[PDB]
Amino acid sequence: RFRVYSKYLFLTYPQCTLEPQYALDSLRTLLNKYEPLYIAAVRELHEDGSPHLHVLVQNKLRASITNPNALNLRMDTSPFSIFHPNIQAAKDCNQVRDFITKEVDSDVNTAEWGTFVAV
DNA sequence: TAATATTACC
Ligand SMILES: [Mn+2]
Ligand SMILES: [Mn+2]
Ligand SMILES: [Mn+2]
Ligand SMILES: [Mn+2]
Repeated sequence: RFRVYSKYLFLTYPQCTLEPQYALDSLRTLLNKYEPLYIAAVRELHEDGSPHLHVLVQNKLRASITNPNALNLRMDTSPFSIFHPNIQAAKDCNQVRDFITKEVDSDVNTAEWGTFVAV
């Protein structure tokens, strides 16, 4: 059993090179039932570590995630890997956003959509 | 928490 019920989600996809814009657009539709209001997606590359993606999602309605694989994403080129995330309820949207945007290596590895919600 | 995995607010 896996359950998280929150308007605010913090996702981390380890060992994942997905372009942030395409991950964002895909999570917008997977979460469309909860009316996403803001999403930030960041692809983190750094010389001595594994590449990964973080996503912050702020929804209008409380998301009900009861399947741990509900936000899995598949890349559209060989080897067609499936990326499974760590899913969490965000304790502090401002701290999550600061953490993931301060880690990034360049502004080209960040994607944003919507208006940031002052929680 | 599962289920990716060393990556995941603090
Ligand atoms: Mn990171
Ligand atoms: Mn586990
Ligand atoms: Mn493992
Ligand atoms: Mn952890």
